[PDB]
Amino acid sequence: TIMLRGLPTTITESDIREMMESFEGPQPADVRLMKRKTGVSRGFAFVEFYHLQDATSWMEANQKKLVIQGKHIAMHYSNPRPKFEDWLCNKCGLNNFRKRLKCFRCG
Ligand SMILES: [Zn+2]
Repeated sequence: TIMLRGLPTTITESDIREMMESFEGPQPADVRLMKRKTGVSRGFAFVEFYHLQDATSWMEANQKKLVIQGKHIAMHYSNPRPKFEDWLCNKCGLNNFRKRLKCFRCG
C-alpha cells in the first residue's frame, strides 16, 4: 500500500496502469484509484502488492521518477492514522472504523 497524490479529475484507473506495466520491481497485485459518492476520483490513489520486496524496490529507485500531466508525484508509505476507539483485524492487520463491523481487506 503506497499512495500517489494529484491525479487529475478525468483520469481513469487504467490511465495510471497503462504506463505502470513497465516500472521496476516485480508486477503488483492490486491498484485502487480512490472513488467518491458521485463517481469521481479525488486526487489520491493507493497501490497494494503481492510481496514486500517488490514494493520496497518500487519506492527504492524511482520515488521521484513518475511524470504524468507534466507534474511529478510522490509515492509514499501508507500507515493507518486512527482515533480513540478503533479496533484491529486478526487476519489482515488492517485498521478500520468503529461503527463498521467488517474489515476492508477480507471482511
Ligand atoms: Zn483485515
